[PDB]
Formats: sequence, C-alpha cells, structure tokens
Amino acid sequence: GEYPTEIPVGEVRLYQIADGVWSHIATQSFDGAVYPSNGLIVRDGDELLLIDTAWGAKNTAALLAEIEKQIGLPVTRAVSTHFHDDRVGGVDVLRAAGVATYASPSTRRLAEVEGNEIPTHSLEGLSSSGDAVRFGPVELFYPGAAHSTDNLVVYVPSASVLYGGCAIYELSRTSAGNVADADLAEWPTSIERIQQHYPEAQFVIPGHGLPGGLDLLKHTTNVVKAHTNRS
Ligand SMILES: O=C(O)[C@H]1CCCCN1C(=O)[C@@H](CS)Cc1ccccc1
Ligand SMILES: [Zn+2]
Ligand SMILES: [Zn+2]
Ligand SMILES: [Zn+2]
Ligand SMILES: [Zn+2]
Repeated sequence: GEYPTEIPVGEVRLYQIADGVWSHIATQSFDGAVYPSNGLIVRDGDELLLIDTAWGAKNTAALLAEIEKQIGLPVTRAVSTHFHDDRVGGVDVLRAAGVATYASPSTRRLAEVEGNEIPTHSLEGLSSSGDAVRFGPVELFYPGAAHSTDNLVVYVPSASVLYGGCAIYELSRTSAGNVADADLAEWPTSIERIQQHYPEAQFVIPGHGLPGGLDLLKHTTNVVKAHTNRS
C-alpha cells in the first residue's frame, strides 16, 4: 500500500519497483480535477532510460531534478509511448538537458499534427501489430491500436515489469477515459496481444494510477467493451 497517490501538482515522486526499475508519478489538473500519471525509469549500466515525460514542461523539469537527487545517474535516452501531452509534453525540456528523445514514426507524425512536442529520433521495427524491438534494457512492443493508434507498451525482462501506458487502465477506473483518439474496435484484440506476448509479467503499470497484476488487462477490456455498448 506504499504506491503514491500525496503529490501536489508540479512535484514528482519516484517509486522503486525492482533493482534498477522505478516508476515516476506526477499530477496534473484537468477540468477542476486532479489526475496522477505514471512513467518508467530503467537503469542500463551507469545510465538511465526514461519512458514518458511527467506531463508538462514544469513537471518534466521536476522529474529530472528528482532523478538527479534520488538516483544520480544520467538519463541518456527517453521514449514516448504515444503522442498525447502526458507522454510528449516535456520533450523540449528533455532535449535541452541533453536527453536523446525517441518515438515511433507514427507517434512523431501524430504529435506534429496535434501541435505537440516532437521527439527527435524515430524508432524502427514497430509498424505492425505484434512487432517488438529491444531498446537498451527494455523491450518495446506495438500491440496494435488501442487508446491511440500509435500506443506502445514497454517490458523490462530482468524485473518482469510491464508498463502498459494509457492502453491499460487501473482497477479503480471503471469507465472509459479520453477515447477521442482510440480504436475501440481493436483495443480488446490489442490487449490480447499483450497478454500473449508477456504472460509472465508480475508487475503491470497503467498509464494513470495504481499498479497491479495482469488482471489489469482483462479489466481494461471489460471497461472498453462496456463503453462500446454504451446507450
Ligand atoms: O486516457 C485517459 O484515461 C484520460 C482520463 C484519465 C487520465 C488521462 N486521460 C487523458 O486524456 C490525458 C492523457 S492521455 C489528458 C489528455 C489530454 C489531451 C489528449 C489526450 C490526453
Ligand atoms: Zn493518451
Ligand atoms: Zn540523437
Ligand atoms: Zn495518459
Ligand atoms: Zn474491472
């Protein structure tokens, strides 16, 4: 029961999941309510891989300061898992600090169209549903369209940690979130692909809220199908 929930906006908290694996947790206010957001940090030798910004430039500056204070290793690369602002908002801060920023070509194009910040580098090998590539200490996986058409998930083999980003919902969320960019028809099949490729996952991190087990995948499918049938 130690995962942070406790976090004023502008602040960022780190949570150690395993040796060399942390999540980062930040908050943002939207329509008068406060939402948490998760990302991932993975050690690779004496450097760090960052997965996703902390949802905004100010939060992302605080994230880098937090990392410097608590871990003290340099973030040398970062990956954004889809084109929304809680994933790419802060890429310019990362870039100014010397972090090499990455995303899939689809994510970079969608970010551009949205007027969002655009990661510098393009990830190859992730164009088709079911594609996976090794990227430093993690595997990147494109499960197919779900929360967005471009969304990636991240697996840490040394720790059996599956980071689902916003394609996976926390258990406390029982109604669909922002699905304006989603492929509702394909989302359960994409979740099916995650389960098929990472059935040994022990720790599953949603894009927002509390980690759990692989039960978060069927929970998300249930919420998405209920939203599909809404009326
Ligand atoms: O996915 C979701 O569950 C919904 C609802 C729960 C929190 C996050 N959330 C959001 O929308 C975030 C990041 S995805 C804000 C956003 C703004 C503009 C465009 C996309 C997203
Ligand atoms: Zn999103
Ligand atoms: Zn570069
Ligand atoms: Zn999100
Ligand atoms: Zn449920």
